[PDB]
Amino acid sequence: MDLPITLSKETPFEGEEITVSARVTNRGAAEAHNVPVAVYLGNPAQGGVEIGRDTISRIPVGGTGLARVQWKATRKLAGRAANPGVPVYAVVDPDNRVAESDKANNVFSRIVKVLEHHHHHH
Repeated sequence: MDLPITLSKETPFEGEEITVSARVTNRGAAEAHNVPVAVYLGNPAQGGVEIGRDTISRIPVGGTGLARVQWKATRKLAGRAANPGVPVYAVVDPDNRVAESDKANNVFSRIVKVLEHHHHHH
């Protein structure tokens, strides 16, 4: 039912640009403003990196925000194709200075597999 994360992986093909979008839910009880998004591929424990961001004009109460970001898929190694290893993670700006347990509530991520094959014969 429209997952928090939707990729433009309409045509499964490694080395294709995919649209990474994260649905941000406006909580609290008042109209929120200045709610940017920072996406980074990998784990925060090692050392993630920012790919891009987009500040929204404004998000209404009881509503949700929708950002648009593009990223180039690339992680091939000419070996072990029977496994992705390219997960996706996204985090929303801290609406409460510092709070892991809280932020850890608005966390979303899904695994995706890429098809690798070619037509034989001719």
